[PDB]
Amino acid sequence: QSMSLQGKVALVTGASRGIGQAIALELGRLGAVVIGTATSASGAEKIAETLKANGVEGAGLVLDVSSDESVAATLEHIQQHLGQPLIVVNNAEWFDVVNTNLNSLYRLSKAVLRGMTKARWGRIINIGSVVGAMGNAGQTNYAAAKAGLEGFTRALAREVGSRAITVNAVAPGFIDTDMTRELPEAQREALLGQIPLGRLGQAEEIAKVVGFLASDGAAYVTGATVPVNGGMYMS
Amino acid sequence: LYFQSMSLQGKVALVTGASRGIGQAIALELGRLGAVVIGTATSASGAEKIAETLKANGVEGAGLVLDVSSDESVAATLEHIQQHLGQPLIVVNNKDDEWFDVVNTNLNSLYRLSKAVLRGMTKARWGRIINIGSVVGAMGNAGQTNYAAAKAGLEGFTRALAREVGSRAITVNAVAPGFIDTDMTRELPEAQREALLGQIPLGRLGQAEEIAKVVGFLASDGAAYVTGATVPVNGGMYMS
Amino acid sequence: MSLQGKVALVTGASRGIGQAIALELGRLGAVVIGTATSASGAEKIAETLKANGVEGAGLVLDVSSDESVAATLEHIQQHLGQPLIVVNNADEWFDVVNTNLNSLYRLSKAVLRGMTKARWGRIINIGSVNAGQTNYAAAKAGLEGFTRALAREVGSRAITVNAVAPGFIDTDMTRELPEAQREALLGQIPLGRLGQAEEIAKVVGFLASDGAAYVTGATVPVNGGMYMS
Amino acid sequence: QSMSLQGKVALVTGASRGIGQAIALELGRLGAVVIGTATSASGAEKIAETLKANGVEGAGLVLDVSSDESVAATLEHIQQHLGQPLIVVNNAGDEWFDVVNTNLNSLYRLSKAVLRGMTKARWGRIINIGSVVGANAGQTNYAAAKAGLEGFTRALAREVGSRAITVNAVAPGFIDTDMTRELPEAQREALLGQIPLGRLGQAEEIAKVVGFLASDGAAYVTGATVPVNGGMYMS
Ligand SMILES: c1ccc(-n2nnc(-c3ccccc3OCc3ccco3)n2)cc1
Ligand SMILES: c1ccc(-n2nnc(-c3ccccc3OCc3ccco3)n2)cc1
Repeated sequence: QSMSLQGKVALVTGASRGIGQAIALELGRLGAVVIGTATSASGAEKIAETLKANGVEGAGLVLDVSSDESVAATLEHIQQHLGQPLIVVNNAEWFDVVNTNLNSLYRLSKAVLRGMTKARWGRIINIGSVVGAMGNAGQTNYAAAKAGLEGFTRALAREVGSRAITVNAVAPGFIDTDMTRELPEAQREALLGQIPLGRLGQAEEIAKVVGFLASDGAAYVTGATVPVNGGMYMS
Repeated sequence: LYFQSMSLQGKVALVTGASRGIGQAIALELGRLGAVVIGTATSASGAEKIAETLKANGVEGAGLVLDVSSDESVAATLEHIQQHLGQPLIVVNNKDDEWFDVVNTNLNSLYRLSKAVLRGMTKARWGRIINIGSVVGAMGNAGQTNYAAAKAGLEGFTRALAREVGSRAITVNAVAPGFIDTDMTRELPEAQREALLGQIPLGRLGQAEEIAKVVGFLASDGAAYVTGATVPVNGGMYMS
Repeated sequence: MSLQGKVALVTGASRGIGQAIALELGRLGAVVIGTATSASGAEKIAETLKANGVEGAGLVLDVSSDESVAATLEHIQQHLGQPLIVVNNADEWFDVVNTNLNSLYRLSKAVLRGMTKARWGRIINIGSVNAGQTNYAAAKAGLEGFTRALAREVGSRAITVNAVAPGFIDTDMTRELPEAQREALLGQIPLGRLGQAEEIAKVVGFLASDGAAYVTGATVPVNGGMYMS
Repeated sequence: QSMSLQGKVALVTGASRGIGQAIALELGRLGAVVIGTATSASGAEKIAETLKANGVEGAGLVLDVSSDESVAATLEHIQQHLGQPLIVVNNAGDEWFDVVNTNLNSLYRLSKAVLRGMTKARWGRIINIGSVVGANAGQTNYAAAKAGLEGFTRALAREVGSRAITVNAVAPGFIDTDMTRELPEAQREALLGQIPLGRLGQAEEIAKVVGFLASDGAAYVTGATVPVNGGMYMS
């Protein structure tokens, strides 16, 4: 009725598995034409099979977000064949890590903005990292990137707002993915002891939110980091 | 028999302060997602108006009189609601020195009501509590103080209540409106508007519906791993 | 001796953190009025002041009760003078937090008449130290917000309002918790130790100082790196 | 009583003017041996004159924080002559991304460098100074760097804490500096109408806080960003 993204071309990066794939399908299912990407050809192929499998119009694709060449090429390629994407979704020593992420977020976001600017409409949606038990160190990085995301996101939202382009972030919590499904029994129950709802979040649950923010309904929402974590907040 | 799947069909929502603007927009948006909807006001004139508006938009439900500050109103209102319609599981709560009294009163009320409706959500092992912030309400620096002060209370309160309740699959979330198209704003000087819109990255006021849509979202089953959160709806203008 | 000729009021100063604040203020030349909820307490405070050469007075005060507050201040004023450094350090989560802030309000309101005349003041609010996680965060949220609001409402009159947020502090309650739950918890504090009460005091003392006069509405976290929300 | 910084060697970057200089003197005044730096020889010479002038033992110095060579050289130079600095103070503050990215890398570079020394001594202070507010785009950057500082500062505090080294940030507000002191009379009163205390902050007022954090008293304070702004808070 009104959660229709019909006739809108979405771009989901890192969409071969878990959260990213869940975002891809959810966007399609809301009528989006959907371009999922991965770092490899094998990956990009897989994505397409999965789209066709669920009736979603679109295309798998190979993209290295760290490399300008890839980005410039990928977009150019996308534009000609499918159209210009207006819903763009970024999915993916603490210093190096965080520094690299935000530069990428930047690189890509910058690239896609020319297109959103012409159309005077856009959605950028940035996905946080999942919580993962690498100990004391795990707590440091999680918080560090989550801090970067929040800040970054809000800044970029301020810089584009005049052109009716929202920018928002989603901060997953302890999510049921391939990564989590094989962590030690201890670090699981310890961590569930910290989540008020007492379960992991399913990828779909992230997707749904992503889908929301994409919608026209959530058009006065910009610069915001929606926490999806069943109540476990870390700061 | 009716027997639905993807939206709020067969769920009884309660929206407080639903006669005007933001609250009414929430009421309709819930109805439109199939909710059976109980809007309330502080007066009979108000409660009657709400019902007219529901019928007008085909929404099943009832206008109702409720004083959130007074325990017995609350106890009575819920009791009434339960028997006739059912138990609500989606419940939606809608110059400086003032700031303490204002904020104190709100949270006590938020508490009172929330407590009341929880007995029901607990039996059903499912719920949604959704708390609406105040709108940016004056200019001045005093406006800045109160706005921030309630927005701070809401954020904190919301998150706390989410923590004491989460076991029972009941989300608690808040929505923080920005500068929203209202009576207050509709009659301001031609300067203080554009100055203020120079403050909002998106360059416009938020329509009530825009708040509603988010409310509606959080209500949905999709947004079931979202709890204790305060979603800012403000077109980019952030204040503390 | 940098708060010389300034009359400080420290609530809940018989033990641990509050007492540490009391002494630290005295030591910076403050005339110091410590309070407790009982006569036995108030007596003790005075002994301790004398013991450390600090001019001032122990006193009985129920912060929840307007009568006490109005009376206590009146009493203080006549005998010692008007306090301009005032330091608040005296299911369940809502009641708890609600009560605290109302008290913070009550008292703060009371002492402001005095600071306003003098066009100078310090209000310093001290934070508390599964369910434990909920309340800790809940009051800490209230304190931060409350503090900042009140700072906005008084600023014109050169009165700072600030908060201090203790972490895991070495006090009576903590010093005897199980050997396991200590090391587990120290594994969460980056600095690897508990905070001594004095460490809070030193900050309190700082904020009191004229140096920290452009610092208002702020909540200084004293927690050795362990941050929680 | 007695609580100063005697026998401790402090390093203040960008200490020729305003806030940085105020920090330099305040540290000296608390007995610190003090090494102020600037980007030029003219600057570095001036700093020394000012130290002598106020009886403070130490040295002016030339340092480009963006360039590894400078940093490695400067520290080496400092160490053999004066000693190893254990109080280190970083003073500094479309294009919001580049700006903030550059700052934090620098904060990183230097902080890393000086940590070898603090680690040997099992004691340290790192103190990071935020940028001053200037009165739209100003709002974006101010918030953006203030966000980076807060986050960065915390993270680094988490990574060094075991070694009894605090890391803290100070967030100046609208401060009376040469930069601010020549803005229009209108935009002054308008802005003071936004600061609860109704005045600008003097550099010294920052310094005093810096001095505090340096002290042994503020040793259980780490990862924190102390706001010095007379009540005007922005995000
Ligand atoms: C002024 C400024 C902030 C606040 N609060 N910020 N957070 C809270 C709060 C957080 C969790 C649970 C309850 C809370 O409010 C208790 C309260 C205190 C005064 C009135 O209501 N209160 C209250 C008054
Ligand atoms: C570690 C911890 C926090 C952060 N940041 N927190 N916020 C930001 C940030 C916010 C808005 C714009 C840019 C930001 O950082 C860019 C960056 C981070 C690292 C390298 O370059 N970064 C960076 C590294």
